[PDB]
Amino acid sequence: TKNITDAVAFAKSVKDVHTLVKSIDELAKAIGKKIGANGLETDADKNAKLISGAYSVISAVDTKLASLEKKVGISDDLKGKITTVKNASTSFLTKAKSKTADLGKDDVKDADAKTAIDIADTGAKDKGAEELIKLNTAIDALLTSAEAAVTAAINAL
Amino acid sequence: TKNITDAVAFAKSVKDVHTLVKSIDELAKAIGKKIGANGLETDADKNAKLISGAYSVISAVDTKLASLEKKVGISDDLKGKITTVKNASTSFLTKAKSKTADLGKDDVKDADAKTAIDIADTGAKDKGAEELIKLNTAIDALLTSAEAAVTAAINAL
Repeated sequence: TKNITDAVAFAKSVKDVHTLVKSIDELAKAIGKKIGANGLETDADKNAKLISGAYSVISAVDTKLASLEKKVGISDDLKGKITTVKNASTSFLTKAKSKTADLGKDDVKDADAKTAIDIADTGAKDKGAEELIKLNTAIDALLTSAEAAVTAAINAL
Repeated sequence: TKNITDAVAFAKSVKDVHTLVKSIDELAKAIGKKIGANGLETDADKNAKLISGAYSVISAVDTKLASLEKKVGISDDLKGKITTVKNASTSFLTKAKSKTADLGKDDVKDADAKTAIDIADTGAKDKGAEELIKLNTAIDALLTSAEAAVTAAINAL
């Protein structure tokens, strides 16, 4: 019974991180948008604080992965997939910090906000978006492995 | 023995929406903060875009709950719980839109941002915060019931 409990718990933790990573796509939809009377309305630039929000969500992700890496009884293969995810979140944070002049200024234009947190935009991804793409790829893989472990434990019952 | 596969799939969806609601707490940490060379550093006001980010996330929570209501095999008891959460997310959005003059302006101050997306706010929660608190209370309940159902399926096998 402890086997299914450990698989479920691990999957819950990975699902949590996966959602937070995908949540950044919801933040990117707010770039150059203000809360209007009927929902989000176009109101360009001044995106610094929104990028700060994304930065905080990815910091939470990094902290959660730091905790996951130290979990006992985890297979070396799973531990490695977690590291690939944590390398990506660490990269995003380091890159953003290095781009403070462009991301922390009083008027961060829409295009520049996209180079940080918009993976779908057809522009440059030189202020964190490239790292965010890798983070997405990495978390998708860890979620798949975590969900497969849940199914295998459910099979053994 | 169908219960277990469909109970895992439901708890997955509730966990997704749950993490999204808690993600607002992470966005609240970025209020009056810019991305500095060593992480988030103090730089007050100009929070409009961050609140828009939080709006986008709760908008995603509302849509996912709407989809969850139309789910197959969803009993009446559970549907009532889902509806209680959606009413709360809808209320947050309505309140945010109605406060567009305070939340979509050029300089949303730290205190005004907290009245919208900070549940710990010792001030007035008059621009979305109270609605977000009730949303938090409702989603915790739905996740508790979804995670209990998961445990009942496992114990049955």
